[PDB]
Amino acid sequence: SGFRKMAFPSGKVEGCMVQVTCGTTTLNGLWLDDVVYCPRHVICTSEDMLNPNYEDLLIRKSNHNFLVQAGNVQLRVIGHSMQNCVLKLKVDTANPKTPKYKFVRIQPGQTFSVLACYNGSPSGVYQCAMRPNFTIKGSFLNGSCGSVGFNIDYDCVSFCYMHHMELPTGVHAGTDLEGNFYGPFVDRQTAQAAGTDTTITVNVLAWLYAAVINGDRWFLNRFTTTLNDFNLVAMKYNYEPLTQDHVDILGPLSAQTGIAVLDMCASLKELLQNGMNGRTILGSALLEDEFTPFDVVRQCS
Amino acid sequence: SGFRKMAFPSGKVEGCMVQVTCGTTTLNGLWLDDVVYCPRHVICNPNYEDLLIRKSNHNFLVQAGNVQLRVIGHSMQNCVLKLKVDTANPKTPKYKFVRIQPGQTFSVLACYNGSPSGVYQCAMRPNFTIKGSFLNGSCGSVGFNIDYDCVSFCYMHHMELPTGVHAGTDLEGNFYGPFVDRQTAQAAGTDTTITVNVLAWLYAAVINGDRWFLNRFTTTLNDFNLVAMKYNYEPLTQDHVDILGPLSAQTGIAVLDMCASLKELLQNGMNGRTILGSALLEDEFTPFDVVRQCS
Ligand SMILES: COc1ccncc1C(=O)N1CCN(c2ccc(Cl)c(Cl)c2)[C@H](C(=O)NCc2cccs2)C1
Ligand SMILES: COc1ccncc1C(=O)N1CCN(c2ccc(Cl)c(Cl)c2)[C@H](C(=O)NCc2cccs2)C1
Repeated sequence: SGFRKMAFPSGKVEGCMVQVTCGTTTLNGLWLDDVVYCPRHVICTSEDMLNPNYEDLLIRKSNHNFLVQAGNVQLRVIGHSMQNCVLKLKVDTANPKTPKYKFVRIQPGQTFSVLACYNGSPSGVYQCAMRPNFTIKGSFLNGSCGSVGFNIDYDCVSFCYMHHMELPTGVHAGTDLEGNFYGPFVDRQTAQAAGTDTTITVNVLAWLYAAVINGDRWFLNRFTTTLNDFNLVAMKYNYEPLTQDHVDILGPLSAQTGIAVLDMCASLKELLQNGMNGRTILGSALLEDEFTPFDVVRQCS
Repeated sequence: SGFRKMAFPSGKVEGCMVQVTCGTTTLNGLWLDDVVYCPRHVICNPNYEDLLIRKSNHNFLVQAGNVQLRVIGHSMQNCVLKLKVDTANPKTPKYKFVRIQPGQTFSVLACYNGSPSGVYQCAMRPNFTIKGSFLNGSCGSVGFNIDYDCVSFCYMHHMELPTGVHAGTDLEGNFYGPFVDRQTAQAAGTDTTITVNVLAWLYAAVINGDRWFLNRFTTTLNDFNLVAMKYNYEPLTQDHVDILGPLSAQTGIAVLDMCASLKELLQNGMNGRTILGSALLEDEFTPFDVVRQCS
């Protein structure tokens, strides 16, 4: 029993975090093979934040403009390049702690564990989802950039996020490991801000099935719905439209509990219209949406 | 900005987890030096002295991944088993064996077949249980804290209670709470909410932009304690007030002034608004954890 926001063990990734300095700016890098990855806004300056021209900035730069330290061991840079908004630093030594890894680009709604570092040392790990508006509600302080979020299937780490910036609203944003931003965000000084978000519908359902497994049923009602009847209501409460692809994905929880997707959809519809009447679900007074169906099966039975 | 249920990096502890088989029972062990620690209910109206006397070193199969470890001795300390092995753990960190107090948090690395599954954050509830997440074969899983380089082990998972909360020992084998590793009626005793952690959580909201609950009122320490009991809260002491000072100085909100914000919420609710993405008060954040995670 029990249901927690659970993150993956961070050990595999701890051995990859190093300190990257360019001039007076420091942030974190990710040491994978003989290459170190970090956000390109490290090569910025005061004078340039408003519209930096990143090709020039890097052309005026030598491998010696980058100080990489892996713990106490200083690393020697032997090349420098930029892929979109990520910098690629070749070092003289490949990391023997390089785990089996992948570079995945996730979809809005998927989740990942985040190992936040400052000065290349880990502080902690926690669980996030990529919002529909491509932000994440993380916990980041000055100099956490280069920190990565990630997932693990057995022995293989799939990297899916790199921390780049904090917005006026206090949520965060970044790139995949190719340098492509999640969302309409750009590493320079503009007025960009977060656009109105929705609730991830399949995730609440994924969370509702988790509640049943753990004894939470007061919200179960005897009714069923159509997908459209359900979809009508969900829009009206700023929920994401639900698809048959989501329904198919939700099946395995359906078979285990014996509750039809649409039949559990009739309960979620009732909750949106009558509230929780004070009651909690899974120790929570809100409808959570940062759990994917996979995460529940992962944590549950 | 932002405030998350944040756990310690698990790497230092991942290097200590092994798979322990005793007859037909498997669970996790914690490999430290040439010694492995695990719950003694692995050897199962019992008699653990008798049972262990009837047990030989080969009755325990310890495997660190594929590296099987050879047991060369076995002893029992309270409710934890100590198996001396032929090999010390080279990934043995600088560590401690501590025992926490009700209210104190710790990170939980849940393991199955000696492999870690995930990491999350816990509080020791007043009734010495923990609201964790454990499935079959997670026993032996550990909780802990970390101060820079030293692992402070403070919990070992043993059992799950009828209510779906959990219970275990310190690393000396003493159970947290009135729980015992045998088939009895033990169950969770009425639980109370940890006020200083709620208050510490309120300072976190200000730091992170949630401020609507700040009011012009104040209370006495006693006045507040009176009301808090009436809502099944723990009494607050001057030590808790002292404990909260550094967050008070940081935010510029008096402890006793923040008690007036919390006093309002207990009797009037959040009237629907959220605090730190939560429609309830959160009491599993300590003053330290906030400082550790915040500016
Ligand atoms: C208190 O600092 C933080 C809090 C939470 N998460 C991260 C940080 C953090 O490390 N930060 C330091 C680097 N900086 C930066 C600088 C240049 C670029 Cl080009 C970019 Cl993209 C990011 C973060 C930023 O957004 N700065 C303001 C912006 C600049 C450009 C777009 S917005 C702030
Ligand atoms: C689904 O299984 C779990 C779910 C969540 N957390 C843990 C487990 C888990 O691994 N479990 C397997 C071992 N077992 C056990 C057996 C003997 C002893 Cl003597 C003790 Cl102490 C514990 C756990 C138990 O409580 N079993 C019932 C009890 C026996 C004695 C007191 S209560 C259940």
